Amino acid sequence: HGHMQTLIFLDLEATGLPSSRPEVTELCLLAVHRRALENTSISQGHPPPVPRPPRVVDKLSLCIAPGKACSPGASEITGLSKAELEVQGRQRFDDNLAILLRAFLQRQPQPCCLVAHNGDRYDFPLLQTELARLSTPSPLDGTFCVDSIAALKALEQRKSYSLGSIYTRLYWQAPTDSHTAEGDVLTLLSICQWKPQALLQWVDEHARPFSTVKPMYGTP
Amino acid sequence: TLPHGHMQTLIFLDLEATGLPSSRPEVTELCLLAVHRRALENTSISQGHPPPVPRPPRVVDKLSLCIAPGKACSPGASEITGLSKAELEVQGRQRFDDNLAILLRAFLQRQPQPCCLVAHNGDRYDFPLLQTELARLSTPSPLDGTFCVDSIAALKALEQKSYSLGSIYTRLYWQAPTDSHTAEGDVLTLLSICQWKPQALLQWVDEHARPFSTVKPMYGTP
DNA sequence: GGCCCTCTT
DNA sequence: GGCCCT
Ligand SMILES: [Co+2]
Ligand SMILES: [Co+2]
Ligand SMILES: [Co+2]
Ligand SMILES: [Mg+2]
Ligand SMILES: [Mg+2]
Ligand SMILES: [Mg+2]
Ligand SMILES: [Mg+2]
Repeated sequence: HGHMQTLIFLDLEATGLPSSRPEVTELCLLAVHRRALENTSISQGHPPPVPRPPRVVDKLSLCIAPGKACSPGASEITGLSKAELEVQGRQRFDDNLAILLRAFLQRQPQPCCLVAHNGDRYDFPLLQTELARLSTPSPLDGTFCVDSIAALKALEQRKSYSLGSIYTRLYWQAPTDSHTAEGDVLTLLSICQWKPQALLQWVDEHARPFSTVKPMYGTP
Repeated sequence: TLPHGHMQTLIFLDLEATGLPSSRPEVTELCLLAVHRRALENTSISQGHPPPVPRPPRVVDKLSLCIAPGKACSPGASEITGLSKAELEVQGRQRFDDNLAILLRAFLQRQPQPCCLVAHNGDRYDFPLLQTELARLSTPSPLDGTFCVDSIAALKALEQKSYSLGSIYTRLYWQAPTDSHTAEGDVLTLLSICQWKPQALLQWVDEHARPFSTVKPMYGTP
């Protein structure tokens, strides 16, 4: 349990929204030691400048071929499609991907905590569903997770708690590369660099094992 | 298809208590106002800006009880509710006890089933508190088989801003509520807010009603 | 799809 | 009724 040593910012892109029984099309992890986060110094400004990511970070970004077509809306905003992913030789969500995730997580200082925007309702349940289809034991065993919407709400102290709304509320600039996995992870990181010590305290208190996350859907 | 069928009775509920959740509060007052769904189906459409406060239905069952808590009220609680443990006892009020459970069961039992409790911030206060108080008793729960919904969630859906009871009431009707922080007063205020868009409320309630047995107690007890 | 709706005394 | 995720 806490204190959490590493925060792993997570974002998934997929074929659609949960009622559609979606499948992952892109995945990004950005791992940062809690020290790098608290070391961030939001410079003077009105609006405050967007902080640079810490120098020392681990990053993984992967495109994934789904077993079903993206919804038109999902394709439009992500810039991905099943057809393009296939011709670019992307592989399905498979055992080897699970091995990659575990190895990546395992070289992070422990314990780790996944951080995703609306994670409790989307990213974590969806990820649980994808992993459940595999033969590998869950690569996220021992890993914790929190939802940054819950975090940001509690840290205050609004019309919207969407990723973009929060970012703009803080920095009054548009996020870049929205609805791309890496783009959204970097945006989330910038938000979480605003008041890192308060965030880390909240994370330490509210982090729960990823293994407690119920799958989005069950594929009986 | 509706998850639990039509809710035939809406039971507007409010509690007064010794304090707020972190204090392990105990109930000091309880009011139930039971209304057949038809009384809501029969409520007039709210027209005008502002509309008048809806007329309460003629046919209603009401229960309002003052209850001696097991601990003193916080000074803040006493100030706003006008109740204190000592004075409730001077007035000979009984504790939240087996008798009360039997009373509540009988009251609910002559309502058409199923019943759905409606309380403002009920999901985070009234329902968990009531669950805790009933859990203390050896008597079986009189609320098994009943459903519940939070009217904050309801009014947010219906309004499509503060969502305190008084704020909503004032926003809809341009009037100050009366007898705030009394159980019966707040129940009548709640009734009025829920009568604003009565057909839409009923549909939302039917869609979001959840079994009371799924409500987690506010706090644990020896 | 599931839960949240920051108020409650 | 819509968040909020795609
Ligand atoms: Co679409
Ligand atoms: Co009937
Ligand atoms: Co209506
Ligand atoms: Mg996302
Ligand atoms: Mg994204
Ligand atoms: Mg109340
Ligand atoms: Mg009250």
